[PDB]
This record gives sequence, C-alpha cells and structure tokens, in this order.
Amino acid sequence: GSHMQTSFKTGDKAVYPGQGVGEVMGIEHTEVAGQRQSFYVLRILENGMRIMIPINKVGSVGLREIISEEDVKQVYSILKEKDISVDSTTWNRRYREYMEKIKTGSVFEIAEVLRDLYLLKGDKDLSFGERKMLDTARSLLIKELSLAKDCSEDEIESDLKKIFNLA
Repeated sequence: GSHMQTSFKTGDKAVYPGQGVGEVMGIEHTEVAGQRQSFYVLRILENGMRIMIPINKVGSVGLREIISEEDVKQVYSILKEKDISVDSTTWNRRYREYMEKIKTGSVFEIAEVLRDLYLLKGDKDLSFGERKMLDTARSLLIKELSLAKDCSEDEIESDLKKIFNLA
C-alpha cells in the first residue's frame, strides 16, 4: 500500500482536560450523519473504554501528554524520606500549604501532600479530616504516577507501602 495515516498512531500517551486516563491506539474513521471524519482511538487504561477525540475540533492539539517516567522516579525520591513526619501542632498550619497543592494537583506537590498525611497516621487508614485531604490527593497520585503503573490502581496505591513504609 501507500496512504494509511492521519496524525499520530500508537506510540504516545495523550491527556485532555477532562479524563487523561488513556493511551493512543491509532486513528478510527467514523461517519457523522454521512460525513467522513477522523478521531484518535484513545484506549482508556482505567477499564478499557474507547474515546474518539476529534483530530480537527481539538484545533492545534487539544490532547496534551502528562509527565513521563522521569518525573515518576524523582517524585518517589521526594516521599522516600520517612523523616518528613510533621508534628500534630504544626499539622493544622501544614493543612493550609497542602490545601493549595490540591488545587494545582501538581505531581511533585500532591505526592508530597498525601505523604505528609500518610506519615502523620503511620498507616493508610487516616483519620476523618486527614482522609478528606488524602482522598483528593490519592486520586491525583495514581493519575500522574500512572506512567510507571500502566496497570490497575493497586500498582501506585501499593507503591506507597515501599515509600511511607506501610507494608
């Protein structure tokens, strides 16, 4: 053959503002009320769903890849120190500087946030108010670190046992 492409086939991960849980598996050609149109075959890593992102409605790109395994390695090193265990007095003040990190959901930030609350209780079963911040941070921990995972959430959720020494 000769012609058999669109924009970018399988080989890059793509993350739009809404989900990001997916990997490019090629381009599918559908028909919108009888019109020839192309879409990125984003294969959802969560359950195996199929999103068809429009290669044209996205304008310039629309779908922007997240951090790479390079970051995932650095991030682990930020939390690998079990000596960050904040005091219960300063903890109330530490809640504030960590509350702002949840707004950004920055990978290097969230990992530090959740870690602080994790070591604050020693185990994963945080208190009512600690679990409230941790629940939002955990949902982002495995979202960014998802790169080194490429599997069930248990991959990153369990990494925390080797980092915070939960076992």
